[PDB]
Amino acid sequence: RVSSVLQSLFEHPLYRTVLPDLTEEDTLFNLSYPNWLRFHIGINRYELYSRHNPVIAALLRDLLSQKISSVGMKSGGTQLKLIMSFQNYGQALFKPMKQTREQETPPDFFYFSDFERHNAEIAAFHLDRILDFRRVPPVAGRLVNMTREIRDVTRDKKLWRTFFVSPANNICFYGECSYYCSTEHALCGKPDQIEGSLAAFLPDLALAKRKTWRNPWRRSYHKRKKAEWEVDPDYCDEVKQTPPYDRGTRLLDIMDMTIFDFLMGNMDRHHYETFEKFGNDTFIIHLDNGRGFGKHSHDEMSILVPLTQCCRVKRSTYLRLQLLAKEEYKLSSLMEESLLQDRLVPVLIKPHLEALDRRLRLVLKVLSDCVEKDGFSAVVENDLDGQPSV
Amino acid sequence: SVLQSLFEHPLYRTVLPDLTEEDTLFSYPNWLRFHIGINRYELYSRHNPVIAALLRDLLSQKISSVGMKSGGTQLKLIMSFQNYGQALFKPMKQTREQETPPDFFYFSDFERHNAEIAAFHLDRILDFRRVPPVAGRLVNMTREIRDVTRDKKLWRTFFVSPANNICFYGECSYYCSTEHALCGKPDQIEGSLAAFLPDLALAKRKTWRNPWRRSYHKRKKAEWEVDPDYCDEVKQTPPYDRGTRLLDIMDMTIFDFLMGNMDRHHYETFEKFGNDTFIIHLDNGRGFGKHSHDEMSILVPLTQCCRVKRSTYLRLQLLAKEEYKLSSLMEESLLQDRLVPVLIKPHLEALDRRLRLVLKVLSDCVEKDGFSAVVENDLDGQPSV
Repeated sequence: RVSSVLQSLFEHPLYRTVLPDLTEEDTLFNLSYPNWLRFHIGINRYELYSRHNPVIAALLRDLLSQKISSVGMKSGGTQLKLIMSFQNYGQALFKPMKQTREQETPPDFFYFSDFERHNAEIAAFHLDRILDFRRVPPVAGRLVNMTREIRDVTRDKKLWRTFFVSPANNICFYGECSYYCSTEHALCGKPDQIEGSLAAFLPDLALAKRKTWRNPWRRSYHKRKKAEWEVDPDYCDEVKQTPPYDRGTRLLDIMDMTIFDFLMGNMDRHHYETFEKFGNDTFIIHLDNGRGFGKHSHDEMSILVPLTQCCRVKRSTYLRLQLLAKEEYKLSSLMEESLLQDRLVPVLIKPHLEALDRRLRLVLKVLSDCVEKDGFSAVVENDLDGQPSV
Repeated sequence: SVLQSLFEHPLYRTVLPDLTEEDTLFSYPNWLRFHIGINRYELYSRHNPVIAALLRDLLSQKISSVGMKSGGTQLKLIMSFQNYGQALFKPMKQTREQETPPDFFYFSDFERHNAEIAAFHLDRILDFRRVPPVAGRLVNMTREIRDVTRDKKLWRTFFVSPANNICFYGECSYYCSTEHALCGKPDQIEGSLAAFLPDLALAKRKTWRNPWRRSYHKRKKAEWEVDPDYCDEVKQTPPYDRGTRLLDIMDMTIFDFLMGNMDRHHYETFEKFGNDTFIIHLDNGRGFGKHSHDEMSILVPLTQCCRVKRSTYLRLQLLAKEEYKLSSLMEESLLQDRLVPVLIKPHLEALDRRLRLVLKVLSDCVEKDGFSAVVENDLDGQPSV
């Protein structure tokens, strides 16, 4: 028996935050179901699943071992991403292994040429859960027999067409997308298991409209052309006076996400989604994290710029960030503790967990330098009145 | 409302680059707010309530002066309004049930106002935003045409037909005679007010020849009509191997094929921006003349060049799904003009049938040059699907 670094964290009062009382709204759905459906009705205005909730732990197990019954290909997608639909009518999104565990993105790669890797999708779910955001839909890693579980169970002529046997006698496939869907970029098992991330599926858009927002620090997905925030140091004085960003719980929720993204090095956060039925006053669904954890010896400061320009965070997430730096807690050991509960262990190589620590204290220094320029209270909003003390 | 569902889909939430001091061409009047909103990439915005309100001005603003556009194929009038902004007026030359005869050449075809209107909505549904706004309008040809002109050459052509109806024909070339007059029943004619682009004094326009321009003569075929490898060389000639230009011609040539408009002999740009802007899809009046015939000659630019934008390809596929699809989305927005029905039902169904031919021309072309070689990617950094 061993002591859990993760057990100490979830006992701490900064992780015993209670939500407001939920009315008839704030629920998305009126109301022994499958675990994927119990996850859907558990979605409310503030979070995506809530703390603990043994459904999420058991829903991650369903993604691991439920029989894959049908597979289809998201046509016209960003890169190759598959849709797995299971025996219990719930489905999931599948991103296969594109890069090895030791690899880093080349330095000369643009953010829009980067590979999407299953390690980030998985690890982002755990990192977000450890920061008590609870905004990433649950995702479990899975080894898939790419013959019986991908090719032989699809009636999609375009995904089936790309399966071949390489001169190495391995089974390969690549589908038909835009980035890295060619014979020279095929995905080959050794010889017939490929590995990938099964991301639980958010409720069908028929019964849960989702507003898609532009985020104001969206990069100029062009070379030789900088974006507005890249030239104007007072860019956020103007964004906090623009509609949806002067009323929340919104600039502060973007500061949560933009600290999330910096910790992983994910600079491809050009949009964020909301649940619409709740309005301009709900949380940000942290989706599409596939671009993180590509570089571990490099910290991308561009992502933090929203924080240096806007200069305000939530108090809840500020003290947790400070707690995630204390040696008795701290991202690194708190992350491989959870990340060991996936089948794909190690889902993050040891230098990437080490990079979480270094990037974290850069966030604390950007807040300390920024709290030492606008003063407290102007920088740190207070969402802890009526919450466990410290 | 099927049109409500379309503009919620992410393929219609494309965002622009940040606009610099350039990329801009420049309680105002609505036509002037339309001018200053013209930028490098588009001509308006997906509301932008100015555009919708500019069509109401074209419908019901008081006509203050009318002039005659000299030397045209047919009659076109210049209506200038109470607020000094003007528009181009094309009167009704064809009824709704008529089709262009089969023995007609593309260069003998009439311009009909219903096509000018429907082309604007079709273009807005393809998220192009390249056609100047146009609204349909019934004009009392006494109070709003004859009695408010100081061009005696236009006023002189008003007469009374043996049927006690009010007629006029103007003075152009070849279809401006007593036998081609436009007669109300008894004094309303109906026509299309096409909004006017900014004056060329303060907004120069370069006009380009397109390489698939037909040889506007009988017997003589054009260059691209004999060489199936015509575009192997056209993508190596100056202006067409740098854009966003070949890609913009494929946008325009898919636009034109959908309407059957085979009279696209030239296209204009705004110059102030250079070789790197959008193509203003102007004067689309030759489309929607035939609904029982799909003119494949228009598509040859697509089979020869074999490349589209991914932006417009995915929308083309979307406009084919039964939950969206051109037909119902077109009569919905064509129901918001005064001239209802501006498109007869067989013409809207042909919009669907012609679409599935374009989607077939790309799939046959995407499985022979492959993705990436055929479909350029401009959706990096745009909303996911």
